[PDB]
Amino acid sequence: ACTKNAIAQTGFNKDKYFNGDVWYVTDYLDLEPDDVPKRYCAALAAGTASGKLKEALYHYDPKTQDTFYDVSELQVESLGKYTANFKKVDKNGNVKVAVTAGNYYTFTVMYADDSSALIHTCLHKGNKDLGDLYAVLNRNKDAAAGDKVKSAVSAATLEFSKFISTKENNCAYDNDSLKSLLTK
Ligand code: HEM
Ligand SMILES: O=N[O-]
Ligand SMILES: O=N[O-]
Repeated sequence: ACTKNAIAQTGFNKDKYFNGDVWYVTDYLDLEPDDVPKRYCAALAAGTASGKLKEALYHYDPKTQDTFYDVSELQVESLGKYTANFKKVDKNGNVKVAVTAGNYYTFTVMYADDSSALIHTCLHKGNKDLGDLYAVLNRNKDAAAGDKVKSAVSAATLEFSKFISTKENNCAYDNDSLKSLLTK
């Protein structure tokens, strides 16, 4: 179960973050890791489409090859804090699992600038028991975390050395699909 009420960035710039571009997860901190963790790569695009805030997600396990995409409409709870109902889709946006009430994540942008961000998410999926996940994002997929986002990790009272890097996974990403999914 999740335990954190993450605080959104003061002065969060929604239009800059939700600009239609891709964010790559470069490091993450799962507060309830499995006995045996599945080391996934992940990326998202976040944008507005025809007036609706949207996110498209990509997950890829470079060992098992499990790969899935999702599209969500976000609903605003406060500045920088959203509730997202997801539908699983193929890369083209065709629906594989429809939206349903128990399947949603919260998302909070704790820090962002033009190139980097720190987010919190709490995933709810059916009768699964899932915990908090923090992620460091970058606009460039293998960028090492710079000083601004690492300071934000500290200011959240987290220890960056606890985070797991995705940078030495042989991660590959379909960034064109993520962009086009925003409309689906
Ligand atoms: C590298 C960081 C991440 C890792 C290691 C990771 C890992 C996973 C795993 C293992 C699952 C499968 C859960 C299950 O069904 O048992 C999953 C599902 C999911 N994750 Fe992540 N995740 C990451 C980042 C994210 C982010 C940043 C978001 C939100 C923006 C997110 C949203 C979701 C959603 C919505 C599902 C369910 C999708 C579906 O069933 O259609 N994940 N994640
Ligand atoms: O990756 N199985 O939807
Ligand atoms: O673990 N992905 O929310």
